[PDB]
Amino acid sequence: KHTEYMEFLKSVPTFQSLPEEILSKLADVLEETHYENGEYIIRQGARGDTFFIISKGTVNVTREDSPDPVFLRTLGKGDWFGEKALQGEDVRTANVIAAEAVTCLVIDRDSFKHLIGGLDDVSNKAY
Ligand SMILES: Nc1nc2c(ncn2[C@@H]2O[C@@H]3COP(=O)(O)O[C@H]3[C@H]2O)c(=O)[nH]1
Ligand code: NA
Repeated sequence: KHTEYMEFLKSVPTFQSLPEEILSKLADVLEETHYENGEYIIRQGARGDTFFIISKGTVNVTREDSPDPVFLRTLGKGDWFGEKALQGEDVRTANVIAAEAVTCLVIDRDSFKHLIGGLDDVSNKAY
């Protein structure tokens, strides 16, 4: 699966410019987690320490605005989420629910901070 992960990581726009050794270290520390259509992956308001990369399926992002949660957007394979709880405060700013059978590759804070955190595309991420 290490080779499987590495060729997947090389296909994502955000991670293909990273030295191969860093991609190798990521593929060794990530965890594969699976969800079913409608399952909550992330709940707004919880405190989190994990970043997610979608390797299969799609998810729906909703968020209770200041003014009922509002449908925000859909993310699919190759997309990633969960970076906000990893920048500054550790609170999740939105819900992310599985929209079908989903597989996510999960990286914890310890790994994110050393391997992914200094990436322009993710730190300079604006919605
Ligand atoms: N707050 C917010 N999060 C979004 C949006 N679109 C996708 N997300 C993801 O939803 C995630 C919820 O967990 P995080 O707040 O850690 O990180 C968030 C983002 O990666 C959006 O328009 N607003
Ligand atoms: Na934050």
